[PDB]
Amino acid sequence: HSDGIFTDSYSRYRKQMAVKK
Repeated sequence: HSDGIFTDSYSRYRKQMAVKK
Protein backbone atom coordinates (compact mmCIF):
# COMPACT_ATOMS: atom_id res chain seq x y z
CA HIS A 1 0.00 0.00 0.00
CA SER A 2 1.24 3.56 -0.63
CA ASP A 3 -0.01 7.13 -1.23
CA GLY A 4 2.63 9.83 -1.95
CA ILE A 5 4.23 10.43 1.47
CA PHE A 6 4.00 6.62 1.68
CA THR A 7 5.88 5.45 -1.44
CA ASP A 8 9.03 6.28 -3.41
CA SER A 9 8.51 9.85 -4.71
CA TYR A 10 8.02 11.13 -1.14
CA SER A 11 11.14 9.24 -0.06
CA ARG A 12 12.96 11.29 -2.73
CA TYR A 13 10.80 14.41 -2.20
CA ARG A 14 11.02 14.23 1.61
CA LYS A 15 14.80 14.81 1.72
CA GLN A 16 14.43 17.41 -1.07
CA MET A 17 12.59 19.43 1.60
CA ALA A 18 15.60 20.18 3.83
CA VAL A 19 17.85 20.40 0.74
CA LYS A 20 15.64 23.27 -0.51
CA LYS A 21 16.59 25.31 2.60
